[PDB]
Amino acid sequence: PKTEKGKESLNKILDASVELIADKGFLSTSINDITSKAGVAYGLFYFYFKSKHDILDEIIRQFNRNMRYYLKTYTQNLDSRIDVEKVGMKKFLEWMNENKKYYKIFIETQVHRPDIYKWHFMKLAERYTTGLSEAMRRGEIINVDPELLSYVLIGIAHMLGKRYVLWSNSGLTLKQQRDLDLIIENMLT
Amino acid sequence: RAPKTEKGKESLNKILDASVELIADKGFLSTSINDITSKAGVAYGLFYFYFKSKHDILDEIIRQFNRNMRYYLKTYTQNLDSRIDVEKVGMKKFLEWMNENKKYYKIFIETQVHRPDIYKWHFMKLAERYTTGLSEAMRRGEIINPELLSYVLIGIAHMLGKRYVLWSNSGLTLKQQRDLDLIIENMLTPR
Amino acid sequence: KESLNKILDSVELIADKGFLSTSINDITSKAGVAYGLFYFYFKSKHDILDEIIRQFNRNMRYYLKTYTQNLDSRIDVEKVGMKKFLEWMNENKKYYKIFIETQVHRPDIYKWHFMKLAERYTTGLSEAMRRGEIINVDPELLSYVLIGIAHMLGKRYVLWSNSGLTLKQQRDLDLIIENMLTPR
Amino acid sequence: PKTEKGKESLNKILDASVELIADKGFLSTSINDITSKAGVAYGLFYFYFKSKHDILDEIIRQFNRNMRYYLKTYTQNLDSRIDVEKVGMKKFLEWMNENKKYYKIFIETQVHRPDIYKWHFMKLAERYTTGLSEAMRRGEIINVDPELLSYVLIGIAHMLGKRYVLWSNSGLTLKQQRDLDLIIENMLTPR
Amino acid sequence: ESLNKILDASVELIADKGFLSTSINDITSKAGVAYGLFYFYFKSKHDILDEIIRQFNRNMRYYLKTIDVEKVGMKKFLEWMNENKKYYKIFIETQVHRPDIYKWHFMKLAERYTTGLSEAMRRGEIINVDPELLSYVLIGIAHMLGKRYVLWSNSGLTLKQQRDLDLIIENMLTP
Amino acid sequence: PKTEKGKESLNKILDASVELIADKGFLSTSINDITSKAGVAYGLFYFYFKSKHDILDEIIRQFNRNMRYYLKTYTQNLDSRIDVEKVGMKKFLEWMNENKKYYKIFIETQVHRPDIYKWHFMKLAERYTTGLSEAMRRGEIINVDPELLSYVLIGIAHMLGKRYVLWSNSGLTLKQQRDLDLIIENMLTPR
DNA sequence: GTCGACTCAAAAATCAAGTAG
DNA sequence: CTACTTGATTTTTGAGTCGAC
DNA sequence: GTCGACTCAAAAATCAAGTAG
DNA sequence: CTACTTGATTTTTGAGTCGAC
Repeated sequence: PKTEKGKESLNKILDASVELIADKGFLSTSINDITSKAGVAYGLFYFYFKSKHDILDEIIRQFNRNMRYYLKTYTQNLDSRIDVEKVGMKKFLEWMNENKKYYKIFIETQVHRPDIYKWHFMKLAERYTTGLSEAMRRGEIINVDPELLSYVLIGIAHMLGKRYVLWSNSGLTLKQQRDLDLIIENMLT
Repeated sequence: RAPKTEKGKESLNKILDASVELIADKGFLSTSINDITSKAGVAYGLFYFYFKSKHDILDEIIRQFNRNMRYYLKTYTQNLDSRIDVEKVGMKKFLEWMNENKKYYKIFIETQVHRPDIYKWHFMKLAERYTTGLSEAMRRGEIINPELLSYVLIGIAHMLGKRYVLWSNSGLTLKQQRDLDLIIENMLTPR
Repeated sequence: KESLNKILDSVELIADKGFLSTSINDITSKAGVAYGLFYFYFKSKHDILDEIIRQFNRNMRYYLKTYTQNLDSRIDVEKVGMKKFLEWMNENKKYYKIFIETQVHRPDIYKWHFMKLAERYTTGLSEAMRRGEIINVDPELLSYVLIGIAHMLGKRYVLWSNSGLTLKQQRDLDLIIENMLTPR
Repeated sequence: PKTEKGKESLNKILDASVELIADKGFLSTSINDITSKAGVAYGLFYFYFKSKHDILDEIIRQFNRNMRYYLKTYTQNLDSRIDVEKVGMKKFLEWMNENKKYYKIFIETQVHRPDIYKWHFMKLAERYTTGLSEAMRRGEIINVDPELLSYVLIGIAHMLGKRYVLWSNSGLTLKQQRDLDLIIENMLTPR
Repeated sequence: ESLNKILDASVELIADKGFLSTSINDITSKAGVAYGLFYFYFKSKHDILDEIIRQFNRNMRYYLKTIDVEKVGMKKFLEWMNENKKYYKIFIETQVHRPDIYKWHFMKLAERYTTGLSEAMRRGEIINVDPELLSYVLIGIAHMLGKRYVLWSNSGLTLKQQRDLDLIIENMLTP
Repeated sequence: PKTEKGKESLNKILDASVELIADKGFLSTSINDITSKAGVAYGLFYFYFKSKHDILDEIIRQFNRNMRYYLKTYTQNLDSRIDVEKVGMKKFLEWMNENKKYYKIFIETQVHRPDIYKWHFMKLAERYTTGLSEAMRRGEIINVDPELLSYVLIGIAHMLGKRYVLWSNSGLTLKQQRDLDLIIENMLTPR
């Protein structure tokens, strides 16, 4: 990972892996299938990665960092948490629609590496707990358990991403977009 | 698919029950039609007399589980003091039901992979029978503004069962139990 | 070669529940082998009997002829031969139980076993008879008499009851073989 | 069996079964094959019989009775056990050719109804033992385990019945009949 | 079937890409067979080339068992080369990999040419020159025209250039 | 290159590369092998050259220019195209007897850089085609296709260059030298 | 017989860290 | 009333096949 | 060579719906 | 400042191996 070319090649393999696993799955994807996509040598996969299941771990970790950083970009504004959660919900549906064909990796994760599947949620919840408890003491949001509410807010985003993002190409209507914002505002008094 | 004689209904159930325990224990792949029919104590071919494909057993396993969860939740909600108290124990007893049906979640994981259409159906039928319950509750003025509200409440139950019932294997504390009802109260009463 | 041997070990199943009640699923499951792998090694369910009875004929004729190979009087050959048969058949209870299944499922093999066994018997019997060792009778008829006695006591005292023959009973049988074959 | 018409029709089904099972085999014969030959309704078989296997149990119980009676007929005259056995053996092989059908079915039994197969030899040996043992006390035949001798004689009859009655329509030549008469004489006559 | 499935994919890939630019991974995937299945049949990657070359030498000997002769036999060689495209391309690769086979092939092609050439010189059919040289002139002409008009281009020669080639053969052989 | 001191080290690499690639082949030749032969630092090779494969491109560029100029010396000052080919052929073979190592690397090119290999024959044909078309109308050489006759002349040169130069080293005898000229003369005589 | 993951000795390409002119 | 009779409907049965890894 | 879903050609059981005695 | 130099260091290569069905 030291050299600029070194970190480039690692990203050639990783971006090749996400396309194949999202199309044919983990089982069907061979190391040859990956390196041939990346246009690199066969043994180069084993230079950057320990084994085949280790690519999924690194795929999930990037499909967490790249999401959380994207959401933190649109939530650097107003000190009020209700405003943070108002944008953080709609922009999550915007990002999931961009990475629509990339949810099939999670299905393949719950099968082959289910431990790193639990990790994505627990790490997302960890940054939704410490960041939520800040606004809690500030009396902006409800004084309850911070960890408990994190899963409630994630669970809503998860289910919406299933129905309006994955199970429908149409998405959300303007009236429903407004309706959603009040639901967030209501359970934060 | 073919329910005429009570013996046919008996044999279909011998198959369906064996499938439920086997898929839960070792998954859809590791379970063979021989495993299903041997445990059921019926002819190998008999599985095909009632089920077109091996995949079609997941369809009827989900249907039976969905209907039995819908009845379990319909039982504890028909008496309650308006919609605000309906979602109060509707969520509460779902987390109790999920610990009773802890072993049989392995099936629902497989569903998302092998038969994702009946996985999609599970939520869409539950949402269709939730929307009717919310449309006439807004008509009374008990709860705030339709279909979107159904999925939101589903996702709360879905994720809490995933974490506090499945992963933690302990449950919810008395403190956290009370905290839940407040989220329900604040989300339905216009504050 | 282990996979074919895993399949063949079939013997346990057919001897206990019988050829009919034994399925390919039963055989392949017990063997811890794929259903289809049975058909890679065997043409049909019936072909397994042929291969089992192939081993059964080999195991027997080799063991049974080891003790009769040197004795003086043919009466002593039969007295011992009978004892060594009932002894072998207790050691190979499974293989015989499968051989019994043949009379319905592969009758041509069953009929052949007895006929080929009669040929080995008649050969030696006709010989000693002409010498004056054995009663002068039809060598083929007497051959089936001793084959019948062996098969019946094998059924009753080995298969139908795991016990066997008592030392007292063994002497009684030895007397029966002697009395019958010794010319007056 | 309450009516005389009932007993009449049962025999129609029974006789066709004997004729068919003997000819084509137990597996090859269907209930339709029996009822059509019998010239009766398909379902009528089930009015008199529990299952296809249950008809074997009745065919063998008649086979045991009819053979035991025929053999009692000729063995009653002689009051010399060696002569009783000499005749009984010939008379058995005679009855065998006369009842090839019934005996051919008895062979199938060892695989389809092994319980009644074992039963026949056991019932036959029990009646044989008490007869031989009494004749041993009279000092007519050798003093050996009577049960053992019962099976020795039974096994001879059975095997000769296979080779010289089933496997070949020929039978025993006068030389072979005389030779067999000697084998039984030499074997039972004490020295 | 598996061993033959390999060779078909193996020949088609080594022809287009070349021995080095073709990996066992490329071969097995084109053949629709497991990676390890290659090593079950062939003990080495060098060994599969030996067999393709051994197969090519069989096809060459079969053709070699058959003034105007050098005119038609020239066009018949290029017609054979177009039908054996993939196999000749693998033979060109031998020059670097196993140079002994490349040298021997041309040397044996010279022997058969020379003996048949020296008989026509005596008869007065063709002009008196070195028989070893004249043969290599005809060999080189074939190898070059086949390299350009058959191997480097899928097109061909055309009846316009076909007649022009016979005019080249005639002029250099008839005085 | 910039300095005459720097350009001095570029030729130290090239004149060491030629000596190794022609001897033990491109594959067996390493950068550590080249740099050590040049008596320089490892990386210095990459300072003057893009990649290992690019050294082949420069060596063949020099090989192409050196031959184009050497043959020009003896053919530039001529009138008859038939005689241009006669001199051109003999001096081509004379050049390779001196430059054996340079042609050996051109053989390695077919396998490692077939792009520059196919370019050489395609550009050598372009020099011939232009020169032939001028002599076609002048009545010097025979009336055929210019591209066809270009490769024909190339093929005779290429083949002889392997057999009498690379494989034997013995070269052509004075009888063979004269016999060859007769072939080229006969070929291009418009009869 | 079939499979596809993982090893390993080579030798490329690339640096940080210097010195010449 | 019970005792037989009917055939079409229904359920049952493994062995053998098939394309896949 | 190894794997397991799936077809298939019969059958055995049923049972409503009757007729005989 | 630029042009050149140095060699350990980091990356790449794809054949051959490895168990396991």
